[PDB]
Parts: sequence; C-alpha cells; structure tokens
Amino acid sequence: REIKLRVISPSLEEIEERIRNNYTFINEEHQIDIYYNNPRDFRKSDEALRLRNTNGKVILTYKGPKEEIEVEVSDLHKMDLILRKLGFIRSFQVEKIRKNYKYADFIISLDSIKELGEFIEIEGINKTEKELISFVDEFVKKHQIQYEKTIKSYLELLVEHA
Amino acid sequence: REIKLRVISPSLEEIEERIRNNYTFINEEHQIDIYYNNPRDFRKSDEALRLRNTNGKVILTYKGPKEEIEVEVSDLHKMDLILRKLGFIRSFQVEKIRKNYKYADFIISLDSIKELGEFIEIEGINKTEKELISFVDEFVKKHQIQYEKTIKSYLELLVEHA
Repeated sequence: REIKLRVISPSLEEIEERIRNNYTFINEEHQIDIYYNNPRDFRKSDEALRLRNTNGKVILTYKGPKEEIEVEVSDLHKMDLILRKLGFIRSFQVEKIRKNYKYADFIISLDSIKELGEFIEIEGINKTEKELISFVDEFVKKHQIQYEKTIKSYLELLVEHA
Repeated sequence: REIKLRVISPSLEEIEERIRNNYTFINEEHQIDIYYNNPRDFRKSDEALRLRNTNGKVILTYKGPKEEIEVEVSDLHKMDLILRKLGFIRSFQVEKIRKNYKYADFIISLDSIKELGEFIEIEGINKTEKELISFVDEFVKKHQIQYEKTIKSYLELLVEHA
C-alpha cells in the first residue's frame, strides 16, 4: 500500500525544489519514536511498546504479536521517566523529519532519518498496487532518482544498521 | 494539614442540608483510583502506580519510596489495558464521590467511599494545626457529628477493610 525508497541521489532538498511548484504542500512533521523492552524480551515475544511524539502530540502504543492499543499522553519525558522507574529499558529511538506533498491521490513523504539518511515514501489513498507502481516509476524517472527499494520499517532499518 | 473523620451520624445528606445555606458550594467530584502491582511487589518495595480519573481527567502517577511523577492520559480504560498487557496486575480500586464546600479558608469535603462508607475531610489553606483543630471542633459540635478520626488514606482504609 506504500513504497519506501532509500534515496542515493539527488538530495531531498533537490527533489523538493523540483516538485514544489506542481505539488501541494501538506505539512512538515517532527517525530521521535522510543521503543522499550521489559526486563519477556520484546525480541523474544514479538511485542512492542513505543512512545511517539509527532509535532507535540505524544502517544503510547502497545503492539501485540502477529493488535494495537494506543493512549494520548501529555508529556513524553515524564512518560519515559515513569516507564524507566517501572523497570522498562530504552531499546531503540527513531528520529524523523518528514515533509508531506500531495499530487492526485498520492502522498509523497520526504524523510530525513537520523543515523540512517534520506528516504522517500509514497502512499496511494485508493489505488491499486499497479497504480501505485506506475506513479513511483514515473516519479523516479521524472526526477532521475537513484534509489534502493525497501519494505523495512525505520526501526527495522535502524536495527539492521546497528 | 487535613483532618479526616469517618462519619457515624448523621448522614452526609443531613450534614449537607445544614451547611448548604451558609457555605459556598465549590464542585462535585467523581473519582476512581486503580492501583497496580508489577509481577517487585509494591508491598515489598514501597512503590506505587496509580491510574486516577477525576471528573474525566485521567492521570497516571508513579510513587517512589519514602517522589511522584505524573502524566495526563487520554483514556483510563486503554491505559489500564496497556498496563495489563505489559504484565501489571490490578491491586486495589477506590471509588469516591466528593462534594466540596468552602467557608473562610477551609475546604470541607463530604466523601462517600464505595465499600467504606461516609467520611468528612477538612483542609485549611493557610491555617495552624491549632486553627484547623478549633474549626473541626466547632464544626463537629455545631452539627452533632459522631465521628471516628483517622489519618489513613482511603487506599489504606480499603486494605485495612479487606
């Protein structure tokens, strides 16, 4: 339903300048994800606990095996402090700056990931995998993008990077 | 700084009717407190984790040995579900309906505690223990209250009741 590409060339700044006039800017998002482990390894039991802050909106999410439960939280640092006082340890942290542009029913996310680099994620609101692929093919062609396609999440890419 | 009295007689309803004209009604509060235990007994280590909902405002609080860390939460049931999915077990629950009245710099709380009964808690904003005591003495005299004085919290009284 989405296509994520690591961008080798050109720069995200360069790519943003080319699509700036013809695309509709949505918003910019600053996001940090803090993952935790209970001292029942999440790696042992396929579970996850994540504190996410997106443009000031803080959410805590439990993920079950292959289920999600989410609550909004007033303060990321205090929730992180409470989790640490209860025995949970900070596992991985993912910091992202995302710029969202829109064209037709496609959302184009220019992602700058700390420690990881530059990515582009393209989403189709109600398109066929084939419709999504044709748009990505033309987008990558139109901007002469050298890419590396991945389906891994940014946490998976961070774990792979470590 | 406060004086809590279990009320034997008369009823809280009766007491409220007597002070209703001369006292200033502040507000009514519906409050539930859910205490948790990690599977590091809170009873072993003198710690506490409490989910409190007061008139719709939900807060999660960690209590340290004899320190408090608090975060506001969007939903009590989802936070309780997240805590349970992480291994925490529900220990005790305290449900209170409180009616707050004001006279001079004294706050009078008519408390109805499920499973426990009726209490009155009187607080002085900036008064001496002696000033607080004289007010409680006259209040208890003026309304012919038969009481039992306690410094125990409602969780302590619930634990004692069980």
